[PDB]
Amino acid sequence: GSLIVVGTGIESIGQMTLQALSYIEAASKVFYCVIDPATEAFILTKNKNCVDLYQYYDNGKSRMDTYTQMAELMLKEVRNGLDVVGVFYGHPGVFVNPSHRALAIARSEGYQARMLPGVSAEDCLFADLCIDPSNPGCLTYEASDFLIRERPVNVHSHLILFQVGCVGIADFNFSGFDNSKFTILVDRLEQEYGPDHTVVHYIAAMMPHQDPVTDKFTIGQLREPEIAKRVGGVSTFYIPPKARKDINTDIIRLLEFLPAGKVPDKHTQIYPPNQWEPDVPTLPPYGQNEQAAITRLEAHAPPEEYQPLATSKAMTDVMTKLALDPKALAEYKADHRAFAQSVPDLTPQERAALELGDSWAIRCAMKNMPSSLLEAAVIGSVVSSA
Amino acid sequence: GSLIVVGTGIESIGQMTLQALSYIEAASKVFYCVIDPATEAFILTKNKNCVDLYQYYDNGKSRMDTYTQMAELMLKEVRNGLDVVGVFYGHPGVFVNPSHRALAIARSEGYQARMLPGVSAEDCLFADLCIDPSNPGCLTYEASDFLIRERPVNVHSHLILFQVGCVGIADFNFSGFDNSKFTILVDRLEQEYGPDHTVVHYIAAMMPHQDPVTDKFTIGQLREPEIAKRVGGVSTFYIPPKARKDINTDIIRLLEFLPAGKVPDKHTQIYPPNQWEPDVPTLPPYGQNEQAAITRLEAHAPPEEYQPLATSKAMTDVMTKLALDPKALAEYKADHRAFAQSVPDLTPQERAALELGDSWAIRCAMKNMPSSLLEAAVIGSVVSSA
Ligand SMILES: Nc1ncnc2c1ncn2[C@@H]1O[C@H](CSCC[C@H](N)C(=O)O)[C@@H](O)[C@H]1O
Ligand SMILES: Nc1ncnc2c1ncn2[C@@H]1O[C@H](CSCC[C@H](N)C(=O)O)[C@@H](O)[C@H]1O
Ligand SMILES: [Zn+2]
Ligand SMILES: [Zn+2]
Repeated sequence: GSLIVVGTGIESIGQMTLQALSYIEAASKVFYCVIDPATEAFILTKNKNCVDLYQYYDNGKSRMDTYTQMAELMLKEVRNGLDVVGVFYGHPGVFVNPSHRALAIARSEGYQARMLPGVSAEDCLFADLCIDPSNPGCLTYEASDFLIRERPVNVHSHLILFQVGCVGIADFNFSGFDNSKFTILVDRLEQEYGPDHTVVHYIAAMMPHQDPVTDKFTIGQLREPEIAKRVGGVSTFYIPPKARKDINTDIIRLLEFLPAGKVPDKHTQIYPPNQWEPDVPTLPPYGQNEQAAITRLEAHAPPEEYQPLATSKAMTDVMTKLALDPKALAEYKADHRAFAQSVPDLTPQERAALELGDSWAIRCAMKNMPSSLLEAAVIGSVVSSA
Repeated sequence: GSLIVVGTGIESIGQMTLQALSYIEAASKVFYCVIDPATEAFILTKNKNCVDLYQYYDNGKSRMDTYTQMAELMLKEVRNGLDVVGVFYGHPGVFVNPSHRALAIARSEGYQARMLPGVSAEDCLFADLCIDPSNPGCLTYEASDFLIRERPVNVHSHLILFQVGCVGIADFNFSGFDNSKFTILVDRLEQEYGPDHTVVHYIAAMMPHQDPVTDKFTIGQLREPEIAKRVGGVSTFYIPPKARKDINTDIIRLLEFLPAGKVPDKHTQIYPPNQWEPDVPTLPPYGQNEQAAITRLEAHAPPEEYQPLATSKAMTDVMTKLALDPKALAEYKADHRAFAQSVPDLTPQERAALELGDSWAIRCAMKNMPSSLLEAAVIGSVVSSA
């Protein structure tokens, strides 16, 4: 037996990866927890043997018990010698208890266990809010865990909080959560950021035609019942930096990031600014260096050492096959020589490269195939803090 | 004109989302920065008009200049009235300057600008290391920015560092980076975590048959030239928690997470443990509560209020179409009535639901279609700290 756990992303159907889909298709048995009905419907057309894990939540039932069951249902089948696929919406290991639970148990018992990544709600937040986690660093917490364990804030970096809709709730209810302890989360955020600092209420669109909720509030507004009512089981908070941290220009020098003895402006960031953030000194989009780079584009030719793609249909076909056909990949991994020998239309260099399996060899083969004469010459909580 | 920016994920071809692929296909013009040759080859079969952005890096050329150019090339075409698709490997907004740069400029100039999320190397790290960012919180930094701005560590939460392969390098070289300031990063990590704490050197597999590098070291080992040589342009560091933070059992009480006047054990975590972490008191996989939940599965029936999927082929088809056909989605968004009227085989409830467009209506329609008589009765650095 074996367990593969895959994701579906957040927005229905379209945010599923190609490999997630091919593993769902190849499974003996599929267990899924998805919250968009069209994704569910899609999944059912792809495998004849699926079980909805959502039926294992209940009113007044500890989510922890639900997660134990979701994990055991998959493990039963793995122990029976089946190739099971677990499917969880988003990324299946981001704020999901039973995926990790089932995988760690499977691994302990000596079964093949693999998780494939997906697009998380945080990934969606980056995209819909056009923020880059690198500028100026990103800290992500579960909201109750943030409270429970008094986890430190970082006011100079992005803050993302999941499960703001179920603060201190160990439970479930089909009617939704009664987020009565929400006020405690606001207290903490006010203590850390002040009632006037920005909080974005974020809900990624689940249907392709839907708009994201990207509502800019102040933390103090979260105390108003009309505002607070809208934060539910699919709500995430984004808290922008309160201030930026100075560049340490002496560390700049030590790293020799810039020419010797030079200094950047300590207070200024790179274009673009973060829309959701209070004003920060930011470089203009088209200063001297940018104009120089743009005027230089006219003179541009590809550098000597740049090597363009130079492959064939047959090579492109086999690589595509290895990515999209789990069976063919398992065959290739079991025996590189036999598999490579069977591939149609491969050049002897392509063949040998595939035979070797080395990343260097394959990359070289795909850049060295001559093409011209010249060249040849909504309640989906799947984790709990408790 | 318009700009859509999409990702390809990390592992070749298979980690591309369905929507990324459909937007690449529909584009007038495609600009791409991908580092796996098979993904490049795949992309070229999907659109007839592509430009490789990789040719805009050069030896001794400031990456910032490269990013200015990558962004301007896309913006030129947007200004010409084209529907441009920018493609960046991974998630196109995670540690990527020019995507954000081009989008913010496009938006300022009044063009339609959208980023679609993808699978990041961090998403891959979660999956390959089976860690959950929620336990016990996740902090992500760019490595040079971590140094430059003396960003605080959090020894009780996960730490992820990108671009460990190019510390204090503003530059590029086709032969790879000369990571001479790497030692400065080690100094900081030793200062914060001690020479004996774990660091995982992580490289997600780029080819479907490749294994990830998931090498467990101590921070002190990073000083050895034989170890340090292997950290390159696609290297990420994972630093597990040094210790766990106590539950504050008085905050537990305030949130009424558990029955009144009850207490959990302050020092104990939920199963499973984190493989990469030093020993932590962890609950066993099958204690009393888990066995209770499992024996209870035998008695299990779906709760009264659980509503199984109950839709039709025609509805599933149209929802699938809206997810996978950008043109059909644009048509639907332009006019809900006319589009819904045109859809084959829709039930009048399905029709009206599609006409309304409301998430509630569509979800209700997909759970209320009766099916029985009873029921009817390698150098890819795309960001810089500078
Ligand atoms: N459409 C959506 N928009 C914003 N956040 C969402 C969301 N769906 C789920 N979430 C976040 O995820 C939490 C449930 S945990 C499930 C997360 C999912 N595995 C993922 O990859 O993101 C919610 O409480 C919320 O914080
Ligand atoms: N195969 C791989 N494995 C691990 N980390 C990787 C990787 N490819 C890229 N990275 C990380 O990404 C950095 C370049 S920034 C590009 C990141 C990409 N947009 C993404 O979504 O992840 C590298 O320095 C490294 O830290
Ligand atoms: Zn200044
Ligand atoms: Zn104890």
